[PDB]
Amino acid sequence: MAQNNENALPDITKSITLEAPIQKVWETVSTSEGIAKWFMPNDFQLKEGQEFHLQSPFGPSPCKVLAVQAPTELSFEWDTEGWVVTFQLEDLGEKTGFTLIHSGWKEPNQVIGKANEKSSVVRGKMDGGWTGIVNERLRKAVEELEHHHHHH
Repeated sequence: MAQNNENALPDITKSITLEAPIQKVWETVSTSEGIAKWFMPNDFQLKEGQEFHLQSPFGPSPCKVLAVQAPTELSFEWDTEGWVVTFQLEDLGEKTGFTLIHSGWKEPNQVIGKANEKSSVVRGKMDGGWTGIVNERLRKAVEELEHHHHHH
Protein backbone atom coordinates (compact mmCIF):
# COMPACT_ATOMS: atom_id res chain seq x y z
CA MET A 1 0.00 0.00 0.00
CA ALA A 2 2.32 2.71 1.29
CA GLN A 3 5.60 1.75 2.94
CA ASN A 4 7.40 4.96 2.05
CA ASN A 5 6.09 8.51 1.84
CA GLU A 6 5.56 9.64 -1.73
CA ASN A 7 3.14 12.52 -1.39
CA ALA A 8 -0.09 12.30 0.60
CA LEU A 9 -1.74 15.66 0.65
CA PRO A 10 1.14 18.16 0.51
CA ASP A 11 1.37 20.29 3.64
CA ILE A 12 -1.78 22.31 3.43
CA THR A 13 -2.05 25.56 5.23
CA LYS A 14 -5.16 27.63 5.46
CA SER A 15 -5.04 30.96 7.14
CA ILE A 16 -7.73 33.12 8.52
CA THR A 17 -8.03 35.64 11.25
CA LEU A 18 -10.64 34.58 13.74
CA GLU A 19 -11.81 37.68 15.36
CA ALA A 20 -12.26 35.88 18.64
CA PRO A 21 -10.61 35.27 21.99
CA ILE A 22 -8.41 32.16 22.36
CA GLN A 23 -11.17 30.75 24.55
CA LYS A 24 -13.90 30.72 21.86
CA VAL A 25 -11.53 29.14 19.39
CA TRP A 26 -10.77 26.89 22.38
CA GLU A 27 -14.39 25.90 22.11
CA THR A 28 -13.94 25.64 18.36
CA VAL A 29 -10.65 23.70 17.65
CA SER A 30 -8.88 21.66 20.33
CA THR A 31 -12.09 20.60 21.89
CA SER A 32 -15.28 18.58 21.74
CA GLU A 33 -17.39 18.13 18.60
CA GLY A 34 -17.83 21.89 18.38
CA ILE A 35 -14.54 21.86 16.53
CA ALA A 36 -15.59 18.68 14.82
CA LYS A 37 -18.58 20.56 13.37
CA TRP A 38 -16.44 22.45 10.80
CA PHE A 39 -13.79 19.72 10.58
CA MET A 40 -15.79 16.50 10.15
CA PRO A 41 -18.42 14.52 12.18
CA ASN A 42 -16.43 13.49 15.22
CA ASP A 43 -16.30 13.88 18.96
CA PHE A 44 -12.70 15.08 19.04
CA GLN A 45 -11.55 15.72 22.56
CA LEU A 46 -8.28 17.44 23.24
CA LYS A 47 -6.36 14.34 24.02
CA GLU A 48 -2.81 13.36 23.31
CA GLY A 49 -1.69 10.00 21.99
CA GLN A 50 -5.17 8.76 22.65
CA GLU A 51 -7.60 6.87 20.59
CA PHE A 52 -11.08 8.34 20.22
CA HIS A 53 -14.14 7.24 18.25
CA LEU A 54 -17.76 8.48 17.99
CA GLN A 55 -18.86 5.64 20.28
CA SER A 56 -18.07 4.42 23.80
CA PRO A 57 -16.68 1.16 22.27
CA PHE A 58 -13.87 2.45 20.08
CA GLY A 59 -13.57 -0.84 18.25
CA PRO A 60 -10.40 -0.63 16.14
CA SER A 61 -7.94 2.27 16.07
CA PRO A 62 -10.05 5.37 15.37
CA CYS A 63 -8.26 8.68 15.66
CA LYS A 64 -5.17 9.62 17.68
CA VAL A 65 -3.75 12.98 18.66
CA LEU A 66 -0.10 13.47 17.96
CA ALA A 67 0.09 16.49 20.19
CA VAL A 68 -2.39 18.88 21.65
CA GLN A 69 -1.83 22.28 23.14
CA ALA A 70 -4.34 24.76 24.42
CA PRO A 71 -5.36 26.86 21.45
CA THR A 72 -1.83 27.03 20.21
CA GLU A 73 -1.16 23.68 18.54
CA LEU A 74 -3.39 20.79 17.66
CA SER A 75 -2.14 17.74 15.85
CA PHE A 76 -4.10 14.58 15.37
CA GLU A 77 -4.59 11.93 12.73
CA TRP A 78 -8.05 11.26 11.43
CA ASP A 79 -9.65 7.82 11.30
CA THR A 80 -8.80 5.95 8.12
CA GLU A 81 -6.41 8.36 6.48
CA GLY A 82 -2.94 9.00 7.86
CA TRP A 83 -3.38 12.76 8.02
CA VAL A 84 -1.66 14.49 10.80
CA VAL A 85 -4.03 17.39 10.59
CA THR A 86 -2.76 20.24 12.71
CA PHE A 87 -4.39 23.41 13.95
CA GLN A 88 -2.25 26.40 14.87
CA LEU A 89 -3.76 29.10 17.04
CA GLU A 90 -2.60 32.54 18.12
CA ASP A 91 -3.73 33.64 21.58
CA LEU A 92 -4.69 37.11 21.73
CA GLY A 93 -6.96 38.34 24.47
CA GLU A 94 -7.22 40.29 21.32
CA LYS A 95 -8.65 38.27 18.46
CA THR A 96 -7.35 34.96 17.37
CA GLY A 97 -4.99 34.37 14.56
CA PHE A 98 -5.70 31.08 12.96
CA THR A 99 -3.27 29.06 10.93
CA LEU A 100 -4.52 25.69 9.87
CA ILE A 101 -2.39 22.83 8.77
CA HIS A 102 -3.62 19.72 7.07
CA SER A 103 -0.74 17.36 6.66
CA GLY A 104 0.04 13.67 6.84
CA TRP A 105 3.00 11.36 6.33
CA LYS A 106 3.66 8.07 4.49
CA GLU A 107 1.12 8.16 1.63
CA PRO A 108 1.56 8.19 -2.20
CA ASN A 109 -0.09 10.31 -4.94
CA GLN A 110 -3.17 8.48 -3.76
CA VAL A 111 -4.76 10.03 -0.68
CA ILE A 112 -4.08 9.77 2.93
CA GLY A 113 -6.31 6.68 3.10
CA LYS A 114 -9.91 6.88 1.85
CA ALA A 115 -9.63 10.65 2.31
CA ASN A 116 -11.22 11.03 -1.13
CA GLU A 117 -9.12 9.50 -3.89
CA LYS A 118 -6.09 11.55 -4.93
CA SER A 119 -3.73 13.03 -2.36
CA SER A 120 -3.71 16.06 -4.64
CA VAL A 121 -7.52 16.33 -4.72
CA VAL A 122 -7.78 16.05 -0.96
CA ARG A 123 -5.37 18.95 -0.54
CA GLY A 124 -7.58 20.67 -3.11
CA LYS A 125 -10.56 20.02 -0.86
CA MET A 126 -8.82 22.07 1.72
CA ASP A 127 -7.63 24.42 -0.97
CA GLY A 128 -11.14 25.70 -1.47
CA GLY A 129 -13.61 24.32 1.01
CA TRP A 130 -11.25 24.62 3.95
CA THR A 131 -11.32 28.41 3.95
CA GLY A 132 -15.03 28.15 3.62
CA ILE A 133 -15.05 25.90 6.64
CA VAL A 134 -12.09 27.26 8.61
CA ASN A 135 -11.76 30.78 7.29
CA GLU A 136 -15.44 31.46 7.27
CA ARG A 137 -16.95 28.93 9.72
CA LEU A 138 -14.12 28.76 12.24
CA ARG A 139 -14.63 32.48 12.53
CA LYS A 140 -18.32 31.60 12.51
CA ALA A 141 -18.19 29.08 15.33
CA VAL A 142 -16.05 31.41 17.36
CA GLU A 143 -18.20 34.36 16.24
CA GLU A 144 -20.29 34.08 13.04
CA LEU A 145 -23.11 36.62 12.69
CA GLU A 146 -26.26 34.77 11.74
CA HIS A 147 -27.18 31.14 12.33
CA HIS A 148 -30.74 30.96 11.03
CA HIS A 149 -31.02 33.58 8.29
CA HIS A 150 -34.83 33.49 8.41
CA HIS A 151 -36.70 31.35 10.90
CA HIS A 152 -36.14 28.62 13.49
